[PDB]
Amino acid sequence: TIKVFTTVDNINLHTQVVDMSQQFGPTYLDGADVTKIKPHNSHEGKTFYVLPNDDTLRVEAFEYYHTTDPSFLGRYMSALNHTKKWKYPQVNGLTSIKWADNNCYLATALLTLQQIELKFNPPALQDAYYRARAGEAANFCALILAYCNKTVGELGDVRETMSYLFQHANLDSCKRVLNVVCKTCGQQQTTLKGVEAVMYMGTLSYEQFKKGVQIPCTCGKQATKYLVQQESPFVMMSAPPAQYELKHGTFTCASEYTGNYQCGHYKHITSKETLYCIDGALLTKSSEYKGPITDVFYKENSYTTTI
Amino acid sequence: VRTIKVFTTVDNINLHTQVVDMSMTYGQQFGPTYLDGADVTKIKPHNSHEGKTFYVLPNDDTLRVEAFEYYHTTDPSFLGRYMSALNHTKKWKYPQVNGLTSIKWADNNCYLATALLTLQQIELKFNPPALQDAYYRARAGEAANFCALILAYCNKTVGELGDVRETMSYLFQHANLDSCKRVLNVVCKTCGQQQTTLKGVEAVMYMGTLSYEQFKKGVQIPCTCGKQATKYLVQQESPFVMMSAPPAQYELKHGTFTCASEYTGNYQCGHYKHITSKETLYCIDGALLTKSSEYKGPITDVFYKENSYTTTI
Ligand SMILES: [Zn+2]
Ligand SMILES: [Zn+2]
Repeated sequence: TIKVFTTVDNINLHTQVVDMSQQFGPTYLDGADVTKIKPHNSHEGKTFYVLPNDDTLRVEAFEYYHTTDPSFLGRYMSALNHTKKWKYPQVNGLTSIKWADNNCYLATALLTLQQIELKFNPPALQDAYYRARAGEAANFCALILAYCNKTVGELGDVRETMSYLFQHANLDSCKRVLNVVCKTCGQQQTTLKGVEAVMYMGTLSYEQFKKGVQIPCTCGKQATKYLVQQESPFVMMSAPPAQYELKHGTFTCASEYTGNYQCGHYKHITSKETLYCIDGALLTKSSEYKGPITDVFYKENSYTTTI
Repeated sequence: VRTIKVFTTVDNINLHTQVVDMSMTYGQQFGPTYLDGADVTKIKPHNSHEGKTFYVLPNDDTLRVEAFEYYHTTDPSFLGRYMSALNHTKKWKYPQVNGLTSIKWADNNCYLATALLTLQQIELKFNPPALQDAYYRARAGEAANFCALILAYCNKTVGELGDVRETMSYLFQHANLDSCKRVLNVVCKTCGQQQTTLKGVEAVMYMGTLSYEQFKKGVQIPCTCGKQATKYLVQQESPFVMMSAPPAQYELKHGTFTCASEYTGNYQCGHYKHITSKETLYCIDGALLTKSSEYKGPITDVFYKENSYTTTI
């Protein structure tokens, strides 16, 4: 006989004596598949992830991961088997990722996540972000890939990754109020709540968003849309990549993207004592920056416009 | 102690007789239950339900097996979104506009309408039996379950603002485009020359330009040299190709393309329309049909039909 632990969370462990001769469901050990394995007595006392196969386990996995998808732990453990072999360099006080399996977009998001103020809802994300800040970001990246339905090696979007993670963050109290003025359609005001309130695609400049941007109305003409009010701990401004000048102290972080929609390399720029650009494990300093930026992140508390 | 005998299913192909007590709801006995799209999970069985077929989420091995054989998914929340959307899409109207099945406007269904019209003009063979069944009934004028499946496959709900390119992107993964091939060549005068071969869904989709002709001549793309490089189409093997770009003004010429997605607005909120090249250029906006000899407007997807192409450069 062998006495081992089964879990879905790795926080609530079920004592479950296993016989020497699967027999508990598809199971894993430290990220590795143990479906084929008969218990070695090297496993006495070890904990094994078991894909939920009961009501008690299934409600445990939901209170931790906030999802009922049975495929979640399978894609998580499969990503975790790769992410736990990644290197997480300490760059400029932040936890990064050394390049591997086209993880450039995942590293840029991870550096951004450590610089804006988010409160995650699922315990799995709360636990792993603090593990990531402690220097071991393997659980966090594996969960991010699982939540965005992506596999290791696959290419992704920084903006689209943040969008997925914002769905699992308590941004319910964040509010945005917009006014669009078309000259032949009038003046109309819109209120956005939740994730839609902190995300915009169309311009990188938070100042021009405040002063009003030109957008197509349904009349076909150019209409002016401007920010009336913003209640948020941050705002993410995005636009298709194009040359852009980042000025020190006027933003939090930024995503630089060289390439096109089919293939490109992400980089991360952050504003500290000067401009730091973090590639993977590489760091370059600069007082001025100008390059192809596609995301800029700003700090915010509460804003009301003058127009 | 009254009972009635109903039938449960996840595909309406395999039907499992179930005696259920009228003392308790369908939820306490099956989990989430649906009758013709209506959520009856907290309703206790009437006498009017006997003999009828209900939909429920997978709770057993064969219940999970049947759901995957049909929909090619094991997420039990799929049918919860599938039938909840069919509860709306069955009350939409599906008129025949210019020989195609369209959708009258409702709950921001323009992106589905434009997608639906596009699916009927390109050659698509779907993998999940649910899609191939609903797609044939969609061409017949009953797209209620085809669009319900599309929204569930795209993780989108009725009333949600949508994107046509994303929609086709999701449906393309559920289609057999295995035999589709694309070969591209990139040259930067500082990085050098390199060739790549893409298969399947990535072989029929490109984001960057609307002109299939320009793709063949070559488009200017950034290399991480810092310099601009030229990427051009070396070889294409597909029944169609979908070219996409951020919305901009564009001239559509009769007979040079199959169909096109018109988007007026911005990323946050805009309006889709469908342009199709027939004997002249027709615009389809839900149930509304207009036409013009030439066309200029904001276009974001252009579909071309293809056989096989090999370049001369
Ligand atoms: Zn207007
Ligand atoms: Zn180059």
